[PDB]
Amino acid sequence: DIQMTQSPSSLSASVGDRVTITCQASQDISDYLIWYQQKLGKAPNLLIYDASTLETGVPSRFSGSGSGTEYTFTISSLQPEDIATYYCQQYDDLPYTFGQGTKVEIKR
Repeated sequence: DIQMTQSPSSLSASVGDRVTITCQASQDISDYLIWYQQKLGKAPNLLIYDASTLETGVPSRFSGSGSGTEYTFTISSLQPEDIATYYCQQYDDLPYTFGQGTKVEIKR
């Protein structure tokens, strides 16, 4: 019932470039937003929870800001091993819903 709108659907940048992705929730989700990275053929991995808190082992080039309804995810410097599909998910209320995902690629 909480709808997540994520943007863009895909983007191609260069290694080193900054990447910004956003999620807007149809309602105040009190910081309960999580960002995952899903590489090809693998399950999603948790990078950030509570909207801004990185998980252990996660590079610092990854970060997440936002509050209430608008949330953003930044990759300060794109690395080739960052190619994947990123998704936001609110866990404020069931059913936990995902944004449509943003596929990120390295232009060449």
